[PDB]
Amino acid sequence: STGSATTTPIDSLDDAYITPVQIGTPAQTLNLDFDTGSSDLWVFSSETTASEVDGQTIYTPSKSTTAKLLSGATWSISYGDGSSSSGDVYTDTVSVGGLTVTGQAVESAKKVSSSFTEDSTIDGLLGLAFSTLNTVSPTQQKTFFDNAKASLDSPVFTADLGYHAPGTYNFGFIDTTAYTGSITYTAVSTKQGFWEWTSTGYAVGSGTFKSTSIDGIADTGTTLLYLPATVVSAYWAQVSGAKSSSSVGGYVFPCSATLPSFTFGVGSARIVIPGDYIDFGPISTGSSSCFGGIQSSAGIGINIFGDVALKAAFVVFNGATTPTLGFASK
Repeated sequence: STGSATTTPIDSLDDAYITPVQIGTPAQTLNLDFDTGSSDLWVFSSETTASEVDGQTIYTPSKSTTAKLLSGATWSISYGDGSSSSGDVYTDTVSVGGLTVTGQAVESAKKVSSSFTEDSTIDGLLGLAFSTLNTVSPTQQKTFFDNAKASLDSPVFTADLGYHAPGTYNFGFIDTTAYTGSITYTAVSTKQGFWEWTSTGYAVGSGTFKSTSIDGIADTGTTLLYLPATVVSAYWAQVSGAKSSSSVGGYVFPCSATLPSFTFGVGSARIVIPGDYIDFGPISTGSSSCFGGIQSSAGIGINIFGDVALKAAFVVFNGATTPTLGFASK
């Protein structure tokens, strides 16, 4: 089997991407944030505290003839941005782009933190990291990809995120028309539960490539590119007037600037992020200070190849017995 679904930016900045997902019988379509940095499929629901729902579409398990309570199971998750959610668990039929999994754990939110409430466009998350990170207790549950894998034509999914435009998540096949050149594959460590890999270095603009190992994670659920402070300082030093602002919480730059590109290495290959992809717009409405798309990871504990980096590439998440990642230009 295969599946193919379009993913759409939630706003004019590409802050996140939503993909329609069919849950239950008859289908209830919710727009989920596909997140290769976490491993829980959770939704706003008829069980979510009413004051914490503000415009989201909700899953109502009592209206699904295939929903079953997973008795005794609870979940609770905290994300790197400080947001969180928790609740109980149903199993139900879940389909993405024509690919159907029966018996998928659908984590129903009883509580969500303010950032989820405040984002009316995201009805939940669909985790695509390794199932060892799933938070369901006392019986850990499998991701949608883990459940679908055996049925897929090939045990892979691909992320093709757009810049200010829709893109595609494919399951079970590699669309050879969606990228240019060849795909370069690179080793993955699953020891932390992430799609963790080592970039071979970087360049700023037209500058020379610096060969240096940068361990980080491919994370579709993180907006920006978070890299070591040395790398980030070298980038912003090329932008007149750019500075790190403690009050804003990262590097800012004059909105009048033209940003240089940023290149990262994948083995001997190179992925170029155009300068425009690094512009996240005014820090507040009407400001002439703009927020940078490359930020320091020094306070995180891990480097994160988020959407800023991934949307410059066609990315293969290869879930073979020994997982690997593939990157191609597009």
